[PDB]
Amino acid sequence: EASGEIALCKTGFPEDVYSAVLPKDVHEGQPLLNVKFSNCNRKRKVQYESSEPADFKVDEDGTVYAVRSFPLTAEQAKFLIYAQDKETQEKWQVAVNLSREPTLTEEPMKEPHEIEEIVFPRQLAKHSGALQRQKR
Repeated sequence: EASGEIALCKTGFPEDVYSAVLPKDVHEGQPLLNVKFSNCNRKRKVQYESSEPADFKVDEDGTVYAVRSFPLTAEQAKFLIYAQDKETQEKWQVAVNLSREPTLTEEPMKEPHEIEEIVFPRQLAKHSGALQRQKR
């Protein structure tokens, strides 16, 4: 942009945390959360692991599924999804927090996606493939 900071690739999580919203009403088959695992190099199947009270499924693609809404009531539920690349002998850890995010702010600056899919819908793209019609 116009500041100059770093330029090295960072495979793994960005040392941050993700937040998934749940009905907190004991509803099972809850939505699926997706972590932003930074990719790089070529081919790197790593191992994943979950640790949430309810039922969760970490997919090698970097997606931990949220199932069962327990406890999720008097407080919030939080767990850590561990990652480990056997190729680069590296490992990462991202904290996902299941909590209610009743935010009214409707003006995203540089981070529209936020594992919420609540405000600012995402279904308005007619263009699907490449059509040649610029002329004639």
